[PDB]
Amino acid sequence: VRYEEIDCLINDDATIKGRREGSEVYMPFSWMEKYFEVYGKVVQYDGYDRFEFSHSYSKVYAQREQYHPNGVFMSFEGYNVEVRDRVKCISGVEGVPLSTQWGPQGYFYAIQIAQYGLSHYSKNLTERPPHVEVYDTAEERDSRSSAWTVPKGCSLTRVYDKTRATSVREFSAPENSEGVSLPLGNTKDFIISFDLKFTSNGSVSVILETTEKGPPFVIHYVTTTQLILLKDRDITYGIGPRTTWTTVTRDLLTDLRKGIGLSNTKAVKATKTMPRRVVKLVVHGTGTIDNITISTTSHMAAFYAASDWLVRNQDERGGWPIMVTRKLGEGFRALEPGWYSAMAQGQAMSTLVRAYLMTKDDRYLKAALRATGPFKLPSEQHGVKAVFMNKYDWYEEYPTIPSSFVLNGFIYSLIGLFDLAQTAGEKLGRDAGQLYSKGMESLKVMLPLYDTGSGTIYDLRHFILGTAPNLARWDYHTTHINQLQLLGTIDNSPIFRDSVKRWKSYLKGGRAKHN
Amino acid sequence: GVRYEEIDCLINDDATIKGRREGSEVYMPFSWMEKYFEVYGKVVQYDGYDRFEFSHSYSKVYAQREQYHPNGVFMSFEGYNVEVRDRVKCISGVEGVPLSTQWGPQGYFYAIQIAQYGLSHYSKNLTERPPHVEVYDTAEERDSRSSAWTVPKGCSLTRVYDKTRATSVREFSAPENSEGVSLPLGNTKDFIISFDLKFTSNGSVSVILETTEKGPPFVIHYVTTTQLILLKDRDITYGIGPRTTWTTVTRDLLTDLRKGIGLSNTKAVKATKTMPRRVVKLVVHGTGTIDNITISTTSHMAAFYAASDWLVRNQDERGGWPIMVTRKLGEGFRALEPGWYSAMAQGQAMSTLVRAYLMTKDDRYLKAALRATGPFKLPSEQHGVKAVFMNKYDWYEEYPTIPSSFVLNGFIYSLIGLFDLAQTAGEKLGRDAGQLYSKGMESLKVMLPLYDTGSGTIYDLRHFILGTAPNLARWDYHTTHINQLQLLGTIDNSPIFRDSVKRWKSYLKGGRAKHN
Ligand SMILES: O=C(O)C1=C[C@H](O)[C@@H](OS(=O)(=O)O)[C@H](O[C@H]2[C@H](O)[C@@H](NS(=O)(=O)O)[C@@H](O[C@H]3[C@H](O)[C@@H](OS(=O)(=O)O)[C@H](O[C@H]4[C@H](O)[C@@H](NS(=O)(=O)O)[C@@H](O[C@H]5[C@H](O)[C@@H](OS(=O)(=O)O)[C@H](O[C@H]6[C@H](O)[C@@H](NS(=O)(=O)O)[C@@H](O)O[C@@H]6COS(=O)(=O)O)O[C@H]5C(=O)O)O[C@@H]4COS(=O)(=O)O)O[C@H]3C(=O)O)O[C@@H]2COS(=O)(=O)O)O1
Ligand SMILES: O=C(O)C1=C[C@H](O)[C@@H](OS(=O)(=O)O)[C@H](O[C@H]2[C@H](O)[C@@H](NS(=O)(=O)O)[C@@H](O[C@H]3[C@H](O)[C@@H](OS(=O)(=O)O)[C@H](O[C@H]4[C@H](O)[C@@H](NS(=O)(=O)O)[C@@H](O[C@H]5[C@H](O)[C@@H](OS(=O)(=O)O)[C@H](O[C@H]6[C@H](O)[C@@H](NS(=O)(=O)O)[C@@H](O)O[C@@H]6COS(=O)(=O)O)O[C@H]5C(=O)O)O[C@@H]4COS(=O)(=O)O)O[C@H]3C(=O)O)O[C@@H]2COS(=O)(=O)O)O1
Repeated sequence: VRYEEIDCLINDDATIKGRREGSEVYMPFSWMEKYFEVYGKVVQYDGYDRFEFSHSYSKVYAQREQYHPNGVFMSFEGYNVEVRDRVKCISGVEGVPLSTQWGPQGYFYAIQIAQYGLSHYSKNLTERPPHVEVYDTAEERDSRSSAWTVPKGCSLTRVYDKTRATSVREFSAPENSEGVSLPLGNTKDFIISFDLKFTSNGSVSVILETTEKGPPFVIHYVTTTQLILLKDRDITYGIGPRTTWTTVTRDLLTDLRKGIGLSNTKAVKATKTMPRRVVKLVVHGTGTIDNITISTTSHMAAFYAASDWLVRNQDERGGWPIMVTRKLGEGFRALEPGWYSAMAQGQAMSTLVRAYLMTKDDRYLKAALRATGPFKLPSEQHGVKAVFMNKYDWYEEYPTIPSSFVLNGFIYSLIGLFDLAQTAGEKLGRDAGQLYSKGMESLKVMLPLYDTGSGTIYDLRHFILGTAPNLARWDYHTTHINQLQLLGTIDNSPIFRDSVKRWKSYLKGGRAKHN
Repeated sequence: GVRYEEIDCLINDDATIKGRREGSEVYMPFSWMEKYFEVYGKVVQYDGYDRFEFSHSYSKVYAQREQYHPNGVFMSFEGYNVEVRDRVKCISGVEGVPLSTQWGPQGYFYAIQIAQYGLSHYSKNLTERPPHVEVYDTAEERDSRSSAWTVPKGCSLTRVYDKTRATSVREFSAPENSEGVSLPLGNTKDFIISFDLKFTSNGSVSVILETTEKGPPFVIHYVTTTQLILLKDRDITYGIGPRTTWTTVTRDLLTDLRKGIGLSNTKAVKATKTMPRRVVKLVVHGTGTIDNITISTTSHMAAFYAASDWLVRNQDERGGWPIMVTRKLGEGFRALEPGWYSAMAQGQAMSTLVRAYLMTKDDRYLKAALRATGPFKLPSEQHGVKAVFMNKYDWYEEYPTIPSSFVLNGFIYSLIGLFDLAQTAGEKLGRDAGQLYSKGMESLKVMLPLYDTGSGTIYDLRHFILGTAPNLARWDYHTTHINQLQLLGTIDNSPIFRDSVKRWKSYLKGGRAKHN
């Protein structure tokens, strides 16, 4: 056996250093990785080690049952919406994600808000119940024995609130004072919540020990409409006046990290900083607080925040307008502020339908019903409908001029229409049902146009514009697969099963046969 | 740390293969890579240091030298070798053109293949050095005893003046059971043999061939029958018909030998490594006359005119060259019954005929080219070649299937033919071809991205028409696609041709369309 070095000429161009063993040649994975865009690592278990090679990075969702409107949303149980770079932060006023853009403010992007709600809804169904720790349940025999710290000009007393039929804390602390504080001490869970009613300006601050060396970070939830601020180790979120009773719920993990990575660009700076201990809370101003709680998760609160945001922000045409200009790419006219997205409409429908089924609150269903509005108008008339080669109706993720035909957004619009049609019943759902079934006809014919024989294409701009195919990155390919296998459980066309099979093989280096 | 290790490589959680580990680097076996990535590579020893040469593809793009025009080389066909294709059964003895293989002992005439044969020989005539040409039996013996020929008893071989032919020729007589009259040749360099011939009975001209195979020479018999091709031991037989009026027979002994040795009753001629080594002699049986016995390196124009004349003589009343075998393109397409036309056949013929007309000014070639336009005007289902993509774009079908298939390469070849014709026939007569061409070019420009996978090309649009997997084009079809676009780019200034060529070329080296 002699394992020596052999020079490898690559396409008659560059030379790299390989290995040989007689007639057999071995090529360095460090070159393969970049040349083929593939993945691998040496993984070492207890008595031996192994190189694990992977053609791609994403995985297909393992479906457990037929898809249905009131269950998990496709694969969103495994989605983490809030860690996305383009999520600037969770709004203190709205409790929903804002998207990044150029400049200090964010914009509300209904797609992102709906995905936030849908994933939290889905996780509520699949995860174990959270650990819930309630604080300040001990009743001091007198003020001196209180768990609270009440400095010089401050007040903190327990009062029976007849209207709420419970005891609450009435607090008072001048804004320049240290404020009244309650030790917390949680090292495991990072979702904080409390019932709150302010009668002046003030704030609730949470002191956070972190993996960063030095002083703790402090997150201030203040009675302003300010989005988010970072100054040294002080992070600030405006939560509004809070002059009527509400339950405030905050993910300290997300709030901390979005604060640290705050910038005026399209991408939040990634941080490896993690919370280690929720130290205490500090209150300034006057009002009342109750039910101070730290939980592992609080999924339904986030779901309803998204659902209620959607109800409140739907416009008179039934749409959620994207209030920034979007320029999809060279060849496509800019979309001016106020444009709709078929994906936004559909994802909103899926969220609203679920909220309606949980509560029986008609306003969720009415909102979903109105959302079909833009589907009936062409892209150029402030709608979402495109037509492929004068023949096939399509619902646009981006209603561009000329049309773009993005696959994944189209399918999400169909899932949304399905959720609606199935839930509204025969009479009220006919409209959504008609739009759905017509879209499904288009999808079944057009699907092969997105198949490259080793992956999928994102959209049809190569054909519409006369340019290179806009290939889908692996996790969009994985979205396509998850989407088709979902449809496969609610529509028996062989096209979905045949396409799912072949598209899955692409993840494992499979390809269509050549002649 | 670890300095050399046979390491388990788990591939996508399925199979396990053996790599090598050396420090932080892992090396993977090319024997797996080759089949897994569908790539190519070989160890090439250099004088001093040998090297592994890796390639993403095979095949090359043609290096064009000038703007394309109708009387010059045909695309890249100067580098084509049509005769060695496994599906060329042989060169017909009667017609001097290739027959295609099929199931059974027979072959059929395939106009695409015949046109490509002519076009490549035409192109080689323009690019290769002129052949060496050796004429035999030019010496005039003073008497019969001193003849260069061997004349066994009961046979005769005399030089006579042939008045009609206005030249001196050899008159032969040799019974079929005899050894025949023979003439030594002795050529070790060149293997295209030709002779002027006129039989007055049944007989044959046989050529004794020494080869790289050990044992006795092979003998090729050119006999006065219409039999296609025979093999028995070292005798290969071709029927060349009656030959009762004077003609020039021209045979490629290299091709004739190999097709003989590899003779089968299947779709695929068996490959051989046997090569001719020496043309020993020719032997003649029967009665008749022979003249101008010659061996040349090449005889390109003879092959070109054989192809051109076949096209003229075999075009039907509707201007088409009908394919007389059934072709079943694949699952989902109806069988094409005998008699179907092909846009590629029509166009490749136009390109050949136009070239024949420009060399000779013989109107028969231009008329045939002009009429070849017929099938383009009729839908596939009505014995034509026209398909329509999504109710909008006219297309000319290499395979006029039901439903339509939209093969890219055959379409473009049909366009090149229409161009050749439109450019050659003039304004008035060429109007028809000109219209078909420009209508097809408009379709091509719109539909072209449908064939682009972001890393290769698709052969046709069956994936969309049938709802199935894309039928990916193998590398030498991808390379045809590129060659065709760069040709069109010299006669049409649309940026689409340039942009697509540039990207499609990058695919050959592992380039790809960007993903999001
Ligand atoms: O959570 C998940 O794991 C997850 C997975 C799934 O993918 C998906 O879930 S699903 O269920 O919906 O399927 C979902 O994806 C989210 C991502 O995880 C998340 N990534 S993040 O990094 O964590 O934030 C995110 O992704 C978006 C990001 O912007 C970015 O991600 S990243 O990893 O690359 O950083 C990525 O951007 C893509 C973009 O999608 C491509 N667009 S295209 O239409 O497909 O071609 C693309 O856009 C480029 C163009 O190339 C460029 O054109 S140009 O010709 O080169 O110039 C153009 O430039 C614009 C310029 O930006 C314009 N600004 S504007 O006016 O404000 O619109 C203007 O200046 O004009 C230029 C064009 O001018 S021109 O018309 O004259 O030509 O746009 C840029 C562009 O960045 O937009 O290529 C980029 C990659 O860029 S790069 O890094 O290679 O340079 O993917 C984005 C995306 O997928 O949307 O957000 C995902 C959705 O999350 S959420 O919003 O629903 O919460 O989650
Ligand atoms: O000289 C060159 O270098 C050169 C390069 C360029 O490529 C080209 O030049 S250009 O300027 O025109 O561009 C030109 O190419 C020639 C080749 O070099 C030459 N190769 S050769 O080996 O030297 O002879 C030759 O190529 C043809 C050969 O048949 C073959 O080549 S090989 O290397 O594979 O041996 C190859 O066949 C392909 C074929 O093209 C594919 N067709 S497809 O439409 O693209 O999908 C394909 O056909 C298969 C199908 O997969 C099969 O379908 S099935 O679903 O699997 O069953 C189907 O089976 C039929 C059956 O054959 C039928 N018989 S029939 O009734 O007589 O029609 C019937 O039984 O029904 C079945 C279908 O039933 S069903 O409807 O129910 O489904 O057809 C077969 C089939 O073989 O036809 O896949 C094969 C590869 O097969 S395999 O080996 O992987 O198994 O390529 C052929 C081709 O390209 O035409 O000839 C080329 C042109 O030369 S010439 O004629 O102009 O002189 O030169």
